[PDB]
Amino acid sequence: LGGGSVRFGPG
Repeated sequence: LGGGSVRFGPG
């Protein structure tokens, strides 16, 4: 889940 609880580099 990009842009969720944890910032995701893939997204």
